[PDB]
Amino acid sequence: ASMHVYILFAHPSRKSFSREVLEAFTEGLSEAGHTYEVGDLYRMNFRSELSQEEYLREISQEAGSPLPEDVMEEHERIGRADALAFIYPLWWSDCPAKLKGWFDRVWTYGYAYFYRGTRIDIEKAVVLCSAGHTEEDLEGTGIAESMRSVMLGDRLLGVGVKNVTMEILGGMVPGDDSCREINLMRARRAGRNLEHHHH
Amino acid sequence: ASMHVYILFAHPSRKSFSREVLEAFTEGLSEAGHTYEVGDLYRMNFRSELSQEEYLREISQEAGSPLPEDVMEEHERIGRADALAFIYPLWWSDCPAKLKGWFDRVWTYGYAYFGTRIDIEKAVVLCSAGHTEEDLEGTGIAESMRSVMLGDRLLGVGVKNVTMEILGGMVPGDDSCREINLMRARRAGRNLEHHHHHH
Ligand SMILES: Cc1cc2nc3c(=O)[nH]c(=O)nc-3n(C[C@H](O)[C@H](O)[C@H](O)COP(=O)(O)O)c2cc1C
Ligand SMILES: Cc1cc2nc3c(=O)[nH]c(=O)nc-3n(C[C@H](O)[C@H](O)[C@H](O)COP(=O)(O)O)c2cc1C
Repeated sequence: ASMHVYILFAHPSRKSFSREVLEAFTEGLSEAGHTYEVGDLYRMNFRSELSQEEYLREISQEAGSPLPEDVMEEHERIGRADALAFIYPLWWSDCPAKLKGWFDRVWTYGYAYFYRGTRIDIEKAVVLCSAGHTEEDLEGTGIAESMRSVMLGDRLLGVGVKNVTMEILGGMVPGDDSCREINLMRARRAGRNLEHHHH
Repeated sequence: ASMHVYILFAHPSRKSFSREVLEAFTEGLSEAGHTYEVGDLYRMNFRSELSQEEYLREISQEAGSPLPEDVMEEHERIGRADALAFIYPLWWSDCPAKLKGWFDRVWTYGYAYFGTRIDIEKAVVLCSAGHTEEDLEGTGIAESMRSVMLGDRLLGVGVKNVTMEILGGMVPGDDSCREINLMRARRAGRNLEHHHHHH
């Protein structure tokens, strides 16, 4: 059955490998008959810093407290989705600040977590992260593990996403296209195969 | 010997536990004869998003290419220091987007990596968390944070020695761990000079 994905995309450039990954993933989605919408956070000029007001609201732990309009819009986008996707380059072993801020501001008390329960209704999340380092190298530095723990674990499974998968699209150092085609295939496959998961 | 510390502080609120942590840490530094400068990133209106123009510069990998004025100022502040400190609340298992963006923008090619130009004897991380350090150690999050913050972002750019204190148990409405955590923060300032040496 057709699924609808909300894809969070975090990159300042119009053209970069991350954009190609987005194109490949959506290509795979289309082949399988799935749809998507994109939260192109840089192009949206999405505010990434949790404000003093928002912080005080979060600390107050009042699930019915107001949220800013941009966060309300994000929640509406998620509400239309059966799946989430996150497409970004690995910067200093985590997401770009812009996407980190999306978690800080959008994973709100009473929505992503409350006292622990959740209101997020998402069957699957796909993380497609491109890195300069190879997957082999990222495993050795504990960085691959940190990504599974922090991104897949804490930020996704930890807020009620039912199933998660990640492709670390590694080896993407400047001026080296050797891993490009293989990584784009992995992205296409991820979109084509969205409906399938563990049980 | 007296050391100078450049302290990166990341929190939107005028009053928070992190602010008291800063106060406790600075008290210890002064007790021990050390000096410091605080970079209050929110107060500074610090731009946390790596822009398209900065991105192109970083990808080009030209050590001598121009840097934004705000980044140049950060490099001067670091240059005056013998030590760095990072004081922030744990948000979604990493630092606030504001501090993440500081790494994205300030750890530039030709400076933080290329070899390194960073000349810093010690970095201290004081991270306040809702979860206890015990629970974070148990789940793998503490290890992830060591791999990411201590490993990649600090040791990985040439910092010679690193320490992280997880000041945990700071859940809303509970002051039970407050005094002990402030004691730890103060101690970290007082004991800044402590370092391992060959037997
Ligand atoms: C600011 C910055 C930080 C980066 N940090 C890492 C890193 O921590 N680990 C890694 O493997 N690659 C790192 N890289 C390399 C990027 O992951 C790589 O350039 C990216 O995946 C390429 O995708 P893009 O063309 O969409 O930018 C970094 C690149 C930049 C510009
Ligand atoms: C947006 C947000 C995200 C948080 N994420 C985490 C987390 O991932 N793990 C954790 O142990 N505590 C988390 N907390 C609890 C904070 O770490 C806690 O509020 C903070 O340490 C208190 O210090 P402060 O008064 O300086 O903000 C989070 C709090 C907020 C507001």
